[PDB]
Amino acid sequence: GPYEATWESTDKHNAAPEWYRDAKFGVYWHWGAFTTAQYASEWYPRNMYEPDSDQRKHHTETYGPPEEWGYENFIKGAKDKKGNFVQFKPVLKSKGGEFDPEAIIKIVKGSGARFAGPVAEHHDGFSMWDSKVNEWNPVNYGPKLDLVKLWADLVRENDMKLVIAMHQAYNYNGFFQWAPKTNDTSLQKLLGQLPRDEEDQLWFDKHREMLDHVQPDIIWNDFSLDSPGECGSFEGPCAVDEQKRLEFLAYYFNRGEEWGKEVVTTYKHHDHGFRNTSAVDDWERGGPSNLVRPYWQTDDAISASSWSYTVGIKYYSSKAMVHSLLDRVSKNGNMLLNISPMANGVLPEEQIKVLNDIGDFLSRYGEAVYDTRAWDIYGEGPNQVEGGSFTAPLQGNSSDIRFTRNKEDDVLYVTVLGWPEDNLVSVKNLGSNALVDLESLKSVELLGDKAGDYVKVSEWEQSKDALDITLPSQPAESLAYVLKLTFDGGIPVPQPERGAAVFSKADATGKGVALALGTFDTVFLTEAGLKPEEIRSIRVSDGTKATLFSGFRFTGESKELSAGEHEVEDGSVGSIVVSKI
Ligand SMILES: *[C@@H]1O[C@H](CO)[C@@H](O[C@@H]2O[C@H](CO)[C@@H](O[C@@H]3O[C@H](CO[C@H]4O[C@H](CO)[C@@H](O)[C@H](O)[C@@H]4O)[C@@H](O)[C@H](O[C@H]4O[C@H](CO)[C@@H](O)[C@H](O)[C@@H]4O[C@H]4O[C@H](CO)[C@@H](O)[C@H](O)[C@@H]4O[C@H]4O[C@H](CO)[C@@H](O)[C@H](O)[C@@H]4O)[C@@H]3O)[C@H](O)[C@H]2NC(C)=O)[C@H](O)[C@H]1NC(C)=O
Ligand SMILES: *[C@@H]1O[C@H](CO)[C@@H](O[C@@H]2O[C@H](CO)[C@@H](O[C@@H]3O[C@H](CO)[C@@H](O)[C@H](O[C@H]4O[C@H](CO)[C@@H](O)[C@H](O)[C@@H]4O[C@H]4O[C@H](CO)[C@@H](O)[C@H](O)[C@@H]4O[C@H]4O[C@H](CO)[C@@H](O)[C@H](O)[C@@H]4O)[C@@H]3O)[C@H](O)[C@H]2NC(C)=O)[C@H](O)[C@H]1NC(C)=O
Ligand SMILES: *[C@@H]1O[C@H](CO)[C@@H](O)[C@H](O)[C@H]1NC(C)=O
Ligand SMILES: *[C@@H]1O[C@H](CO)[C@@H](O)[C@H](O)[C@H]1NC(C)=O
Ligand code: NA
Repeated sequence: GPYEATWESTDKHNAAPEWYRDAKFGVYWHWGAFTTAQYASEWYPRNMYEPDSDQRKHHTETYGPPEEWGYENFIKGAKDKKGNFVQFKPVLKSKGGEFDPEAIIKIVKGSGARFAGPVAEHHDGFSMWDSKVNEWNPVNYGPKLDLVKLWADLVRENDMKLVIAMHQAYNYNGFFQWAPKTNDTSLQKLLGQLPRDEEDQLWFDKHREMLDHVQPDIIWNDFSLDSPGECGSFEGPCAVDEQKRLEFLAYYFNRGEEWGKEVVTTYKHHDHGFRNTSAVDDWERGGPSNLVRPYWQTDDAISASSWSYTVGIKYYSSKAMVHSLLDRVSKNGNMLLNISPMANGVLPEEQIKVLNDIGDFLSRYGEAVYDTRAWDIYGEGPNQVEGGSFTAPLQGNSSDIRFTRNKEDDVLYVTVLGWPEDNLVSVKNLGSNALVDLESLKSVELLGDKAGDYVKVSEWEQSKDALDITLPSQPAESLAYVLKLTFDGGIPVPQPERGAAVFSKADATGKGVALALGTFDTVFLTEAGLKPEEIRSIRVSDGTKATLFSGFRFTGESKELSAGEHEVEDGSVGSIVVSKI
């Protein structure tokens, strides 16, 4: 194929194709031999060995000292301290068991997911397809099933794109640091104890074999691709050999071409292992606090605990999952939601309810979500994501709105995260302070009880503070409500309270992009719809300054502009920093 194992060659791959930007919502599942103990988290295989840990205590009391009853026993099977046989060994419903993958995929489809799939290999060294390069797999041991193939075939049968999650870098970069050393070369492969060159080759060989086996539309990667300092006390680079990363990218992108498919690979945002030229950044739980470009995604989980099922696990609400999805989508990302089947393969009813409720929202209000794109301002209101460390998912109310818009850029969806008791929705960024002319606002409609229903909104006034919209009779109850605002000739460009707006014509008219406080490089401005060479004017808000750079990313000649309107020379700007005075 055309791709070579170099950064320059693989940079040319289109990171986020249109189908992926259209998709918005997907589902995957942390289910595997790491679930067998149903204790603590999916990191149980690592922590069962940790000195003085609660997981080691539990393991020692339940199974045996981890030096005698090692993690491999969950895969190969062994009796616990009370004499019960323990093994990851799901039994198909068609064979009289409880594992019903077909039912689970129907539930996932019903949730409105447009991409779905398994964790194919976590950190624990267990490849869940029929693997020749890794004997530690569920065809050789346990259920005698190619779980990844089973899932993939069902995902395709149900008209969803296939995502496969792979976490096999941390396996040999410290996950198993507390496991006993072994001279058994098979056990070394499970526990990441092979020579590092062999481990680096195996990282690639696992990817290669898996992706040829099931032809994934998305390959999702966890950390330790190149994330120095992130592997705790283990002495090592917290990384995969650079050559092997490049060989993976070229191999996958070449197979995509061969298959006639636009494929995607993701990596953790903070990780340096891939580049945002050809791979999609995957943000930490909660996502970014702001609207980020280029297109990105984030993972989340129903569980209020672990990513893998544990006894006593608690869950978040349907409302929080839906409001979180809206928030991510408004900020120019997708949300990949993790679910957590029990070790026997059963999906708990609380999780099914959440998925049903998300699907009930998306089947009704999908117009405001699927196939849309971010506006230049993601939303308004008091309830926000802080970013950084996660605590609990976003839950908004009638005070909060999130924006999305259509591809034609003449329809703005205003989604309010609760029913206003005062029957009023006030959109600040469409008020007069926002310097917005509403002459072109042709209609305002409330989306109704079923998709394709619209209830006309008759009364609205534009104040200084906001477009003040009076709502009609409340439709059937839902977790959020959607207003559809149709303009002729395009949505107006708002002036942020503190911020700026750039324009393609010299007098603050034409195509434009609103900017918050922050840093906006050539990629940002281009994706937002105005290549910076085409900027010919800028309006800087009161209390704000803008610094223009000739360079792509805040280098080169610079110029500072205070509050007001300014003309810009064609081709003079590459990037912009917008700051509070
Ligand atoms: C996708 O991946 C790519 C590749 O990894 C990512 O690209 C990286 O992006 C980084 C963030 O933009 C960028 O880093 C910036 O580089 C600037 C240029 O650096 C080079 O030139 C300077 C000058 O010769 C050298 O000193 C420097 O060593 C480099 O060689 C730096 O100037 C940037 O530093 C400033 O910003 C950071 C915040 O990011 C601050 O911590 C830092 O203190 C600097 O602060 C000033 O400028 C910023 C404007 O960015 C202001 O916000 C801030 O208030 C500071 O203001 C003072 O100075 C400015 C003049 O600079 C002045 O006008 C102002 O009034 C203040 O006095 C920063 O380090 C990487 O270079 C870039 N890497 C590559 C390979 O391209 C990309 O982000 C990824 N995309 C996404 C979406 O994640
Ligand atoms: C005090 O403050 C100062 C100033 O802030 C600190 O200095 C900074 O220190 C950084 C860390 O050393 C330094 O970054 C390094 O810069 C070099 C030169 O550009 C760069 O090569 C380094 O990148 C490698 O190493 C990091 C791990 O730190 C990896 O994440 C990265 O992938 C690179 O790994 C490659 O090189 C390694 C050898 O260095 C190999 O071991 C590794 O396998 C890998 O090799 C492959 O890739 C190569 C291409 O990347 C390829 O050629 C090769 O063949 C292989 O394929 C790292 O970024 C900053 O430059 C430095 N800043 C300044 C201004 O000096 C200092 O740390 C502070 N002190 C303390 C105590 O904190
Ligand atoms: C593993 O092999 C090495 C190399 O021969 C040897 O030094 C070590 O003692 C062996 N481990 C055990 C537990 O015997
Ligand atoms: C919505 O949330 C905000 C922020 O917590 C709060 O100020 C407001 O009173 C809430 N509205 C209702 C109706 O509870
Ligand atoms: Na690209």
